[PDB]
Amino acid sequence: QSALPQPASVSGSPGQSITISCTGTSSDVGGYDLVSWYQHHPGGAPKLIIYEVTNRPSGVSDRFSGSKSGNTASLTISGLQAEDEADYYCSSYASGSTPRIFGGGTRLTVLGQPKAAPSVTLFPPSSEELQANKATLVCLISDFYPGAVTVAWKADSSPVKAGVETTTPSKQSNNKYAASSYLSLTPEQWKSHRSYSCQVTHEGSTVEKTVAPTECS
Amino acid sequence: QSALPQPASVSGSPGQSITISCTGTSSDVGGYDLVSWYQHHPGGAPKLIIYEVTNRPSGVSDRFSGSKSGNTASLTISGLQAEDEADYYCSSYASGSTPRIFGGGTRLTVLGQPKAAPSVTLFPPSSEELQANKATLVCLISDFYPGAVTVAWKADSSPVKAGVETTTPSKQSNNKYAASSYLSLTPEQWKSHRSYSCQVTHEGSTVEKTVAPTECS
Repeated sequence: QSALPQPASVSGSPGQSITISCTGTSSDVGGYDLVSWYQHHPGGAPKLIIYEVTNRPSGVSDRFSGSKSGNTASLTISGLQAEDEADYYCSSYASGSTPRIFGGGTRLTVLGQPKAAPSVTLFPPSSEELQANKATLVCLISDFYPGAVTVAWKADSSPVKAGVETTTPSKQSNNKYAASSYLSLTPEQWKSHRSYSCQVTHEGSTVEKTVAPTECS
Repeated sequence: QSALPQPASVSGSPGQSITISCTGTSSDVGGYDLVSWYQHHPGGAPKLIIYEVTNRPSGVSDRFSGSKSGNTASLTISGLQAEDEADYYCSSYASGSTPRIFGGGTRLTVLGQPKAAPSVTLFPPSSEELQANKATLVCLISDFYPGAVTVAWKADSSPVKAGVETTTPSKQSNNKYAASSYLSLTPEQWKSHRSYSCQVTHEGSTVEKTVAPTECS
């Protein structure tokens, strides 16, 4: 059931041609010609737009097309239109105990303004919280576009996932996106390291902020 | 192509069973033995749980069950658990250009979950932030249920409404909610006053936390 990786976000400006990849193995995408693509709007019926790797149902724009190469499959959309914004999913027959596996889905955005890198602000544990036998880190992520980032926390140099909660991006006044994440942990774990960091990747570019336990008065 | 009506949503209490119908026709559900069901959390990869009407991938709990009655298909979930909350979709092979069609999905909610009190963690402005002439107090609200709550700020005991931004609650890893409220203010503002507070009211009960101009960090 392990999701075939798909980029969370893909963007382009009107008239541009875009590509969405679906990565699999030789036990599915790569070993069979049974890949399907679906167009979907949150809280709506998925719509099959490509079956058996390259076949398109009558009624589906010819601007959409499916391809496969090696263990990766792709859905290419040329002449991007505002209406084309949706979530696209891929799926493939699989030889395992699960007949068909799906991709994590890709949210397609049609650029309505230039790409904007995220602003990150990291807040360390407040003494009051520590002096309550509790520790928590907060990482604020605002003003980015398209609305999708990947967040990873680091205990000095090692990534930490347990104890991490990250919200999905929501559109803000200015049309850009905001999101937040926090790392829960013990005061001991906090003082235990040289630092903790919040890494936010956006469109292949990473922004990292750091904090460190500092003994005061 | 043709759709498959499913109830928009359904609910039940722990230990109860539920049924989700997939009203089709002799051209789809009743025309073949190829009905599938999927579990899905918004933003993630759909998981196949029933296929060929009654078959089930091993690894999927036997509490989930698929059946057919003429042109309508059903998903029956025995002894509901909190963990079963998700969106469920059906699909079926179909005559016509489109090989498979899907229902609009049903959102399953599990009632009776235990009420939980939110833990409020109040953060003083970020050093990097204050250093950039900006100041933001962060009131992190986590681990509460149901996901409804109201916030209120105070400056040296007086209500403050300007510069307040409060996000809408979202579920976390556990089946509990998390939300935040932000208070914007200038650094001079942060120093001038002495005690800013964040009052969170969850289900009648009201918890509050406070902060003030630190000294070292």
